[PDB]
Amino acid sequence: HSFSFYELKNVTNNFDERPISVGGNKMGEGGFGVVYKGYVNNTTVAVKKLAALKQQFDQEIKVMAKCQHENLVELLGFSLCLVYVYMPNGSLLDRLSCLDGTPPLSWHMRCKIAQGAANGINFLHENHHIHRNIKSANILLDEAFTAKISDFGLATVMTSRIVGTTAYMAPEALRGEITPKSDIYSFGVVLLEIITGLPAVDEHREPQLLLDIKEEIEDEEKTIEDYIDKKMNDADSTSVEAMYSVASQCLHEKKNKRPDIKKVQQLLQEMT
Amino acid sequence: HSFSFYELKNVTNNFDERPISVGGNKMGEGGFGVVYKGYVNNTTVAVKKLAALKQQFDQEIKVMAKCQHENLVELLGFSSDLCLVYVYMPNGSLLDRLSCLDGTPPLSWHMRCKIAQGAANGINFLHENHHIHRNIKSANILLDEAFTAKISDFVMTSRIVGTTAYMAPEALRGEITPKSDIYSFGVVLLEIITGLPAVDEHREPQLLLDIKEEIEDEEKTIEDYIDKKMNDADSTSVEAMYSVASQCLHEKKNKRPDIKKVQQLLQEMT
Repeated sequence: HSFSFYELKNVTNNFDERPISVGGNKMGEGGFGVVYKGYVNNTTVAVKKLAALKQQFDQEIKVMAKCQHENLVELLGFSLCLVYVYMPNGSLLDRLSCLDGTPPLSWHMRCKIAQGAANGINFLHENHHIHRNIKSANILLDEAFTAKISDFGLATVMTSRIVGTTAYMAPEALRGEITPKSDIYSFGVVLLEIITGLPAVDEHREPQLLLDIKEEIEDEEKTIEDYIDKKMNDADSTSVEAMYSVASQCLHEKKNKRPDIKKVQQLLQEMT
Repeated sequence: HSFSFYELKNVTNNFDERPISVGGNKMGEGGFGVVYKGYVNNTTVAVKKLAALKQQFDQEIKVMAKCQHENLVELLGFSSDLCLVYVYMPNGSLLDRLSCLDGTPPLSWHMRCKIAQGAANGINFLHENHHIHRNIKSANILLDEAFTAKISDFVMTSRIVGTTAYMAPEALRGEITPKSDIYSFGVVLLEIITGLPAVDEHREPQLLLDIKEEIEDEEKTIEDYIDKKMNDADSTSVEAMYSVASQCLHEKKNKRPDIKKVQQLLQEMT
């Protein structure tokens, strides 16, 4: 679908730069532009106005055209601007950290979100795309807390342009390779966030990278039990250990030793 | 020791920016400056003129005053009118010698082993004095007239720019630690074995450290990669050094040996 630039301008209050916290329309910065909350028809939408180009714009639509799935953020249209289905519950990162005082997600709900995110990655890989920025801040949650993968801004093959969020990036990705195996790795870090409720990096924490508690648990210096988010009351040890096992396998340093997204799906389905 | 800026200017030919190989005095660019060949007082010297602070100029002179060792490049003095003066290493870098730059003969296997040892010693001295080098690579390993190894020059969405070829994964993430120095040294051992450069944009694989995966997966053997420009490499000792290299190149920083263990394994090897 195609929107008028006039409409977008106004339904977002001329791109009001103030945070929604204050009553403005500014929802975030990312995906190479700024994201404003807007109202089209009687439905709320997310409006990205591009900033640091046109290649990025055409490319983002080309990838959106092939990839629509239940667990991916649906591109509604365009206008220079882009328009998405609005997800009222924000990022998985926000919810895990209970930002703004929202209630901690239950284990059952966390499990659903992990299955959802994985089905949406499985759809990307089936259709031969790579996301390259799988991280909890890019997993959105709609009104039902369905996982919706977002910010397709970055979606043997090498690249001179190495990019991603380094706390989530696989070692071959860090070196510049481009392969679906790296998405799996990043998803491993996302699972660790879900199990623990801890951010992927914490300057003031030992270890600073969440992905490093994997070694701590292998060397038996720690246990999964030690790291399980305490902000829930329904997380039985069997299914928690089941999900940690998946995370562990995603986090293998040798890309070929990693599960493909489909056995990731199978393992999280078996989890419940 | 301390120098005159103009005597330094004089003996470097007005700091002739042209490279040595066409008759200038520029040897390289590094350590936040340009390095020139100079001569004075019956001493050939290397001069690094800092370019765009003085705390840092005085901060290295601290580091250098402490760290004097047979396998570290020695600081001879300084000028503040900004220049650091070093001992000149007439056989240039390990990289140059591995690549037989300018027609120089290949280094034998036996010599390569000595150099590997010498570098591990210099790295050991650094880590014992709680120093992270951050830039172990074969172009930073100089060779003196006797081919003694002299070590020298010591998270939202983003893109990396750092020279991936030598850097460990945790270092690319931003961690700063001596276990990274070890990983880089592993790449250097692979250079010593293969004669190959760490990265080659027109090679499969581009990064040298990837042959470790090729070998583990039994798609290749370390023999297939042995520098053919040697006639004294016995497979037993080569396989020994390769094993040291493989361990340094461990993907998780805590499974790698510390520099003391690298010294031992390298010693047993001869």
